[PDB]
Amino acid sequence: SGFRKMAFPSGKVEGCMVQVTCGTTTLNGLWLDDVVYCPRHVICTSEDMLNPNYEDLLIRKSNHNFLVQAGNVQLRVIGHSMQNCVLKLKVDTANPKTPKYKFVRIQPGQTFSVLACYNGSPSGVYQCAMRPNFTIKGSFLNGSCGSVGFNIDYDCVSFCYMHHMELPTGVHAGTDLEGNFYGPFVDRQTAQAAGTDTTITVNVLAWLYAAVINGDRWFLNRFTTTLNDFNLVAMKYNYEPLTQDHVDILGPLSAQTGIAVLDMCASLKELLQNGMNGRTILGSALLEDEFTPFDVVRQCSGVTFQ
Amino acid sequence: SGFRKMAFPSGKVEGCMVQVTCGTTTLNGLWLDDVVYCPRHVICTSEDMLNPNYEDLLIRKSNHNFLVQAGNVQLRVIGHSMQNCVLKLKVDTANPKTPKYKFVRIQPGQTFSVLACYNGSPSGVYQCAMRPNFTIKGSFLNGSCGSVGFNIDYDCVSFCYMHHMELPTGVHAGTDLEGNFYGPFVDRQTAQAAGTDTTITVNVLAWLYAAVINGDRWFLNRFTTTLNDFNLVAMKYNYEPLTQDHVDILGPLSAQTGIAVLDMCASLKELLQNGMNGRTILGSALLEDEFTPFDVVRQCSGVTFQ
Ligand SMILES: *[C@@](O)(c1nc(-c2ccccc2)cs1)[C@H](C[C@@H]1CCNC1=O)NC(=O)[C@@H]1Cc2ccccc2CN1C(=O)[C@@H](NC(=O)C(F)(F)F)C(C)(C)C
Ligand SMILES: *[C@@](O)(c1nc(-c2ccccc2)cs1)[C@H](C[C@@H]1CCNC1=O)NC(=O)[C@@H]1Cc2ccccc2CN1C(=O)[C@@H](NC(=O)C(F)(F)F)C(C)(C)C
Repeated sequence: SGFRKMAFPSGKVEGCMVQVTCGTTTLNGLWLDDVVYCPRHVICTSEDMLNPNYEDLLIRKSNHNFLVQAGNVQLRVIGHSMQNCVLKLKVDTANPKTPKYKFVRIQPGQTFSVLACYNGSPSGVYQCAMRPNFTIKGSFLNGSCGSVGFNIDYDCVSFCYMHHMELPTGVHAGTDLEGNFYGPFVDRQTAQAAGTDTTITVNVLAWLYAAVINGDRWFLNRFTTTLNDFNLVAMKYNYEPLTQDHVDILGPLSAQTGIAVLDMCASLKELLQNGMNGRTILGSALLEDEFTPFDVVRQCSGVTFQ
Repeated sequence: SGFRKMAFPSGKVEGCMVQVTCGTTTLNGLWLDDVVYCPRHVICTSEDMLNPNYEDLLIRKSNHNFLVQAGNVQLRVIGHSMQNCVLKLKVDTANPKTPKYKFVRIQPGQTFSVLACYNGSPSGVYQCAMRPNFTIKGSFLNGSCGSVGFNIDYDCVSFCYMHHMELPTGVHAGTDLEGNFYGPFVDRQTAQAAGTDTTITVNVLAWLYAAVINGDRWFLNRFTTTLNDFNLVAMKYNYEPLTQDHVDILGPLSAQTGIAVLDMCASLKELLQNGMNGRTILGSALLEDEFTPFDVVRQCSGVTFQ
């Protein structure tokens, strides 16, 4: 029993974190085999924020202008290249702690664990979601750039995020591990801001299923809804449209609980229209949207990782 | 910016988790140097739940009745002893991944990270608090016994919890790493239940300070209170008494924000009497009590671990 915002065990990622310095600028890098991946703005100074020409800044650098430190060991850089908004630094030593890994680009609504790091050293781990507006509500300070987000499947670390920017509302923007930003964001100091965000409907439904699995039914009702009528209500409350693909993805949770997906949609419709009336669900007074259907199955079934 | 329920990086603990089997019973153990620590009920069957005599059950076992598996390597047990509610199994191999560590017994209101494990394999990590009633609101299923809770300081893992039991309300009971239960709980199937719980006042105040550090002041007011008058209100709302020691512990957060502790108490008094009026604090519609003053300083200052 119980239901927590649970992150993946972080050890496999901790063994990959290093510190990268170019001049007076320092941030984190990810060391896999003989390559260190880091944000390309490591080559910027405070004077290179408004419109850096990264190609022109980088051509002026040599391999020896990059210092990479793994724990208390210096790794010599023997090559470098820029890919989108990341820099790949070839080093003289393959990381002996490299896990089985992949790079993946996630869709909005998917969750991942963040290992927040400073100066190449891990500080903490937490779970979060790619918002529909392609920001993440992270917890990051100066020097966290290059911290990564990931999921683990069996024994394989799937890296999905590398941290770059904080936006004016205090939320965060970053890239996949190939250096492509999520959303419209750029690595320059422009007036860019988070767009309007929405609530991740399929995830709210997954979490209502979690609540039923854990023994709570107070919020259910005797009604059903059509998918189209539900989405008319969802739109009014700034919820993402629920697609037939989402309904299919909720199939396993529906089967385990005996509550049809559209019946759970009718429960959610009533919670949106009426509120919770002083009650809580899984310890929250708000409808939680940072658990995916897979996250619920994983945590209610005790899945482990090799 | 941002503020998340952040756990410690778990790698140092992952390297210590093993599987212990006695007969058909399996659970997790913690392997440090040449000793494996696990719950003593590994020696119980389903028929030994109502009132096991652990001394009589254990004297009937030999070292070879215990199977310890680290990954896919068997560790031979060469001695055993019972200490309180834990069993210490001496094994033929010292764990080469043993971190710097301590055992500590925590006070109610202190937080820690849990590495939930099944069959010796880590599944996830989350943060939680020792409640005033000496339960934890964990997320644990059959087979999670022997999972541990911990804090990290510099390079030292301080283990503070080992999981044993689930109570009827779905909360959890366990021991320190010397095998002494927190609270009045026992490792037998009796009618024991969680006592009435209270909210951890000093932690709510710490989290209001976190909210101010991150740029939100909506809930402040122009009033102050005496400590005694605040505690009269706290008692009515089922909050723990605030002591002068707690006021002292909040000193650093008070100094950083310029808000006197008793002024923050007057803010909290008004939030208890009036509610939030549809507003949120750090993304929550409830007053959060599972961050300590140290947790706030750690997360707002970017402390890392060696
Ligand atoms: C990340 O740790 C690091 N950034 C640097 C850096 C910054 C400027 C020049 C050279 C090197 C070294 S470490 C940091 C994390 C961020 C700070 C506060 N919380 C965070 O999550 N990232 C930045 O400071 C980025 C990097 C960057 C690249 C190119 C141009 C400008 C910047 C500044 N920056 C920002 O996040 C700024 N945000 C914006 O400009 C935005 F809103 F996105 F448009 C700001 C205003 C410094 C937070
Ligand atoms: C823990 O993973 C494991 N328990 C065993 C075990 C159980 C009985 C006999 C032999 C071995 C192997 S692994 C498990 C975790 C717990 C289950 C559900 N969620 C959880 O967190 N712990 C138990 O099942 C404990 C162990 C125990 C020891 C001695 C006597 C009885 C038990 C049963 N037990 C309980 O937690 C029970 N709870 C109570 O009896 C209580 F409410 F505390 F009084 C129950 C009813 C099985 C959950």
